[PDB]
Amino acid sequence: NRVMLPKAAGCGGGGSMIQRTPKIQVYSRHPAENGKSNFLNCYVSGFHPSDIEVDLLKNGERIEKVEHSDLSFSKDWSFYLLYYTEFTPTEKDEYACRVNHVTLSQPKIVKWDRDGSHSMRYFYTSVSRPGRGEPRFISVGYVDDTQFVRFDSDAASPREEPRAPWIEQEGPEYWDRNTQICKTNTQTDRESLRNLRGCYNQSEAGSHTWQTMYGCDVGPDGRLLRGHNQFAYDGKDYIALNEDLSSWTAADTAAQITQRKWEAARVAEQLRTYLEGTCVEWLRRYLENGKETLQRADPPKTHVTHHPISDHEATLRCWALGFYPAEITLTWQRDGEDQTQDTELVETRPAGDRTFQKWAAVVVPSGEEQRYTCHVQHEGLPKPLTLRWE
Ligand SMILES: [Cl-]
Repeated sequence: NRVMLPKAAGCGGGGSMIQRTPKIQVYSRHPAENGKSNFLNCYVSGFHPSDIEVDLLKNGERIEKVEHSDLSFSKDWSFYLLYYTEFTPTEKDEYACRVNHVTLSQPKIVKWDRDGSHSMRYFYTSVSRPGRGEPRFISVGYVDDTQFVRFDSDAASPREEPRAPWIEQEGPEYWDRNTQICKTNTQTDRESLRNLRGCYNQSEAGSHTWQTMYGCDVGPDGRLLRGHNQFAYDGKDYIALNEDLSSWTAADTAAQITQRKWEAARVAEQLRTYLEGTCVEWLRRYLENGKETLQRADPPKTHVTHHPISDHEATLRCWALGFYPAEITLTWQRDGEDQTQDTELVETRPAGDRTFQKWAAVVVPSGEEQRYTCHVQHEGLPKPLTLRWE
């Protein structure tokens, strides 16, 4: 259940804008077997700003009826989206993903090369679109790595919408209240965007991004472990509530003006009341109503593959599949010693069925594959797994 958020203050500097080009992964939900129905995924992550174009291709032809996830972002404020389609692969039918973004000068194509504690978070993204109407407002709510609501200001009838089966039982006063909070926050974000543009002497002709996150973490007993509330402008920290839930950290002079305004208005006190009360209380409720899924950890299915590169070298890839929640640690060791330097780690990616996937790769002198073991830490495993190349 949401909280009404404060407005950034109107007012030095000209600002600064972070741009991040998308990381792209194309993969199937399950290990692909010709003739068996499956899902083809294109996961784009780590990008900023949020406008992006993603197509799935089948033998170079764009696939129609591709669906995608609701816009959300990671702790560094960068965005991620999953695009996916049901399909049946063959041995020569070809699939790929084509991505365009402001950071690219031509569309980028990557082919399908088949070779305890809990948290609640709400994420908000507002993006102005000068000359093209009001800002786009999208907000999603998560319990751990399970999305349970979305609000999109561009929907035909913008409303808080259920996205997990255990939230559907909430009554109409719940949907009414949270829809109202979203609609109000839409307008608050519009004012924040206006005030921020003024603070940095920025033109009304340019697009800017205002992101908000808040939420709470609880232990196994249900007590509040900590609360969060952070804001970002154009992809960088702007102001954040400190862990004491009583003071702010402001990134620059303009944010200090917001800090002084929110101190005078006792915003931190209102957020503390929410985080210690409503937030933890509803999270505890959701965990009980969704216990069959939210409180079941799925351990990873793991295996190691061998990929020869040269005579004197080869790549070992350690795979983890079908795990929930997304938090996982994969580490390669040589004679038990972590190979921090030479390991390649991809971003953890959704399979599309609530579970997640990840791999870790290390380059090895051929003939010495046996001195290397992969080391998997996950909440669903009583203690770490170790695997060797067999
Ligand atoms: Cl993250």
